[PDB]
Amino acid sequence: VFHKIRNEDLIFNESLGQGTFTKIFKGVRREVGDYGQLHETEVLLKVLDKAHRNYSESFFEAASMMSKLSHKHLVLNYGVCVCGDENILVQEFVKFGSLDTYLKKNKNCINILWKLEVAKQLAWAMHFLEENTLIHGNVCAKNILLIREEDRKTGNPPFIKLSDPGISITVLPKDILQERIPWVPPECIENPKNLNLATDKWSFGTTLWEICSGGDKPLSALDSQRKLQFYEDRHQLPAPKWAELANLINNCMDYEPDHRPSFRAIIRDLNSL
Ligand SMILES: C=CC(=O)N[C@H]1CC[C@H](c2ccc(F)c(C(=O)n3nc(Nc4ccc(S(N)(=O)=O)cc4)nc3N)c2F)CC1
Repeated sequence: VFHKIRNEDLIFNESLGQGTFTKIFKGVRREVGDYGQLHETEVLLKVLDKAHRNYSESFFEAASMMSKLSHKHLVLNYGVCVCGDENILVQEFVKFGSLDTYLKKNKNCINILWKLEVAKQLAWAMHFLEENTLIHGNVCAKNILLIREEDRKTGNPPFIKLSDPGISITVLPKDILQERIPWVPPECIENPKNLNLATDKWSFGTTLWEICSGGDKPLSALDSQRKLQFYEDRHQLPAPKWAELANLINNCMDYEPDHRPSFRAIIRDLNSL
């Protein structure tokens, strides 16, 4: 169950770009808050076309399932507005945006402990999802949102949240799945119905590679045909520039899904670094 938000209470201010068959906007929600105060809340609006009915159902099913969980590292959805010709997810606006963009804009001037802190937080979110037997299916650095920057005076680390899952790879066109190599694991390129909790362990490895590579995209030089051949020849990503997490990345990106470590074990490994 998603809280319903009246169309009249949503103002669209900025058109920010596109996700996978979504249009993204910054806006404001006029709402009655705690103690009955009228608030104008910055919101991020994910807009789906109603005509793409199967995409929409997958998208909002995923959003709702995960929003039934409350967790400090999972993005907050405020509700939905389906009172248009479009279905709108109304989400918290995370001030510092996507982690890959953030790393690029800061020219990768962040230390290894910052990266490990973010990795630990993402792993904590993924362990929570794993304990709930809930597959995310779209773990990547762009879906890691930075709530706050490190504060060296207070000793407070960066703090992240993981985005909603979006449309499932079980319904997306094959060409999209291939473009998402190497986040989409090899068994899912073989058959998108092989989606499993193990999927997210593989994608977590790819995401760690991104975090350690300053927001570079792995295999960016390879077109889809060559990405498919990269999996065919069972190749691994190059060791990232910060190589401290190279071993963990390879252990997560195991071509045998059953051999990928649990998030409890991933957290232990991160703790020991
Ligand atoms: C046209 C160029 C282009 O690629 N645009 C991209 C398109 C994909 C967008 C995206 C990706 C993944 C996400 F998880 C979110 C998301 O869920 N987000 N992002 C935010 N915060 C935020 C968003 C945008 C900016 S921005 N544009 O002003 O720099 C600053 C802060 N808050 C929440 N909840 C999201 F919006 C980001 C802009």
